[PDB]
Amino acid sequence: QPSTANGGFPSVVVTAVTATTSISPDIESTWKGLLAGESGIHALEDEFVTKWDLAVKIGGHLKDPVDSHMGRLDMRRMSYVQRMGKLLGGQLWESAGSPEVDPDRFAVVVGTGLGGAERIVESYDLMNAGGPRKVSPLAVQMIMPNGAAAVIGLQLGARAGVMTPVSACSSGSEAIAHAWRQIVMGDADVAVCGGVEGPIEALPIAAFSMMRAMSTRNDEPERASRPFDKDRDGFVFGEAGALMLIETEEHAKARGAKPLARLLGAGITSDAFHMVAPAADGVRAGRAMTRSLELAGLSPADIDHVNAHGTATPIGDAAEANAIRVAGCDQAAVYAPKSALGHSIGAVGALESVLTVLTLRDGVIPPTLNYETPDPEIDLDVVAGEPRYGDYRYAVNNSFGFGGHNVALAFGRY
Amino acid sequence: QPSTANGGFPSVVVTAVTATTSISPDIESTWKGLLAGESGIHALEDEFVTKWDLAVKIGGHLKDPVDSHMGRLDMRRMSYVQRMGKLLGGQLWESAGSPEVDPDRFAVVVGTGLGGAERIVESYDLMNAGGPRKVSPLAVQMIMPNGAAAVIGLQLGARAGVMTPVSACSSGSEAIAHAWRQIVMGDADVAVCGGVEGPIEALPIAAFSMMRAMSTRNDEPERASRPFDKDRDGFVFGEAGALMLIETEEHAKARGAKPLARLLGAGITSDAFHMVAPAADGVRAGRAMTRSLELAGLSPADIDHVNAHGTATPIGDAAEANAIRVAGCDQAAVYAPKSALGHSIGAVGALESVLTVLTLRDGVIPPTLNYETPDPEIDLDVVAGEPRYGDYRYAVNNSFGFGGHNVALAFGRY
Ligand SMILES: CCCCS(=O)(=O)Nc1ccc2cnn(C)c2c1
Ligand SMILES: CCCCS(=O)(=O)Nc1ccc2cnn(C)c2c1
Ligand SMILES: CCCCS(=O)(=O)Nc1ccc2cnn(C)c2c1
Ligand SMILES: CCCCS(=O)(=O)Nc1ccc2cnn(C)c2c1
Ligand code: NA
Ligand code: NA
Repeated sequence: QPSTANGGFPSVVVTAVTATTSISPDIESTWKGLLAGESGIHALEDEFVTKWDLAVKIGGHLKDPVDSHMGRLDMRRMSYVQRMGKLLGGQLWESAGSPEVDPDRFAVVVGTGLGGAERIVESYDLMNAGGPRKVSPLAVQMIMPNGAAAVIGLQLGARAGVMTPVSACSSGSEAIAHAWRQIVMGDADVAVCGGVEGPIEALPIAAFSMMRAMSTRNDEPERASRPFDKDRDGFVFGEAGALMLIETEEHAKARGAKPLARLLGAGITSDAFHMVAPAADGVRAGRAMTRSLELAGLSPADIDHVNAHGTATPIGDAAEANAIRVAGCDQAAVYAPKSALGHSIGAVGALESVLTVLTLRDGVIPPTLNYETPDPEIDLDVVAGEPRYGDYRYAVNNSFGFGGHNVALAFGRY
Repeated sequence: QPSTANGGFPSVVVTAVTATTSISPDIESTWKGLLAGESGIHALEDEFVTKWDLAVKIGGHLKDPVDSHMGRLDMRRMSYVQRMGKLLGGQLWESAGSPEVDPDRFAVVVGTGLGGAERIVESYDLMNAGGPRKVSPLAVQMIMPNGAAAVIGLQLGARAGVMTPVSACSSGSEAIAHAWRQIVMGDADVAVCGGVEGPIEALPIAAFSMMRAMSTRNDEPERASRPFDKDRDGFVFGEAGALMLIETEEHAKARGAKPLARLLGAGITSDAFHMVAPAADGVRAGRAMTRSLELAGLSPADIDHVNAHGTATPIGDAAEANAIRVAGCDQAAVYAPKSALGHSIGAVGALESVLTVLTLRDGVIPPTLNYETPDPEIDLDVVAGEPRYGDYRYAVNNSFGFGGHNVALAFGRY
């Protein structure tokens, strides 16, 4: 039975990371800010908040808006998530040293929650106002949810597959999972993978608010996202996109790339429980963690750190606490980055995967913000107060998305 | 190096199929109609054709509309593709004998091109008319493109993963590819997989028409879709959804299920060439065919039949002819079912995969409709005139989607 530990799978390393967040457009600055206890969450200044009198008046816009980097041409030719993908793709390749790779061994896998949806409404409006010939010949390629991955694959020249998994909050982690599979099954030697997501606007707020899924602690925005805290009251939107470069250890060594961490295994399960609520017992979500360990060749006692999904909904954090216990990982040091960065849906699993890599690289876990009165019914070792420096050898990143999609990624220190 | 032929991968069989098409809601009736030379393509009767004076006035609506099976509750709770998924999921399970399987070894993988997009506009309109609290608490789960797969996973109780690949025209084949991977990597023993897609309306017609991708032969609708014909002038929409049940041969034998065919291997590559045009040289698309043979353990001389992607665009059919030659499969008997069934985007690769299974089961290939003056620059062995009965041992189904996504599925006679 093949595993990374027993050599049945090739060794796969993470060699570059990039992200744009509510704290910073630079991932190393985001990381420094997280360690300093900074939050990206603010009072929403946009006109649409007062226009609709939204119950939610907080969130984290990108520190550096994607379109401050987009000229007239890109604003014409691409949907928002495509522009974010193009921006992150070029940043990642530069960060990797702009390597010359074999396009036929190079894959792209980028998840997203929705796609180029603003272009659906625009095309609708243009046709209503001017007839069918006022729809752009570019409408299809901007609207299609595979569009961001296709843009990145075309930009970087990836000819070993361009894939787009859609699984809501787990999309960006699932993308990394499928990129790992594409390499270990022999279809590729190198892959760009992660997730992109659109911005905060009034309709997204209304849609998730009507599930009671979002915090309404508007008077103290940086205090609103409280994963595992007794007084949590839902998640906070925090915009992001994130990509990483993974490749076989042999491929990295042959080009002089220095690994930041190892990607050891990936588990994908499903709850088949409810269309938006996670299963209370945490069993299938814990099984995704277990499966990632089976493929890595690890036991639960090896897991020093869990980067929680931790959205700060009442039911979600309780389900995840059961999942971590089910997987035998409840002695691990737990971090919930949505406490500081908010929830970026289809990007967030990729962002948190990057954070897990940086935790392993630097031997430090940032504080979970707002963890002040731990929920009495949840007993996890949540890092809080200030960063915890420790000997983290292996870690699991959790993403448990709406729809019941469970993805666990097992990483190791390089 | 593992292959199906050398036992490195478990044997995987197809045990049930279901589909709704422009010819019939019953896949066996669709098959009989194809063999009889029937077309699902008709003059569009809908009011929107005259309202917009669309250049395209032809297409194939489902013979039996999905919503003639949907009551008030389903019309309230689900997007269109979710309703189609629920309908096909229940039909497939009944067709399979309603087996009791282990939910923890049971996966669902259903592709789609777009998702619950009509619910985006509706939620937009409701909020414009009544404020944020007039958005349904069900809006998120109806809109999210993973919604159809989640509905099916919840309906049938699949807890070994629920996945949604998005790759335009290749989505439904890519779903079958990923379901095969989930089984051969050991994550599941049984999987429901395929693709669903929305209906023909005015905006979809306008969007694809403005690329010049669609036929405008309105005076003879059944003659308009002409894959590989000298006088082809683009594709024709033909609505569909399709699912198949795959499982390990051992799992099928243990429950008395009779296989219809074997699923032997799957290849996924990408062009990285253009956002909507396929690469003229056909090289990466041919490589997807080759990769499916490598994983199956077949050589090109084994391939008796290719179920072409064959959309009947000028550039697409020419690129595919090069791909088939690149893969060494140009002695295979070729069928282009879009000649009769039209193009159903995210469903069509799954539909054509079902047709490939039926070709192998019954030893017959239906006639490619409208193949009357073969394009002098394309030299393939296109089945035409009447069905060709032959000794088809192995076959490849091609799907080459907008964005440059190439999926080839290798099937064998059981
Ligand atoms: C962190 C915020 C996430 C908001 S969302 O989940 O509703 N995705 C999203 C995706 C695409 C677009 C286009 N415009 N808009 C507004 C979009 C929004
Ligand atoms: C521009 C239109 C925004 C559509 S929305 O306001 O309803 N938000 C939204 C809804 C569902 C999903 C699933 N994934 N993701 C990211 C989603 C986002
Ligand atoms: C065979 C026709 C395919 C049309 S399409 O590619 O534009 N998919 C599509 C998907 C969802 C919806 C919801 N409403 N509508 C109209 C939809 C259409
Ligand atoms: C209800 C809104 C329809 C949006 S549309 O008219 O522009 N058609 C459309 C456009 C792009 C894609 C990609 N996959 N698929 C299926 C697509 C379909
Ligand atoms: Na996490
Ligand atoms: Na085909």
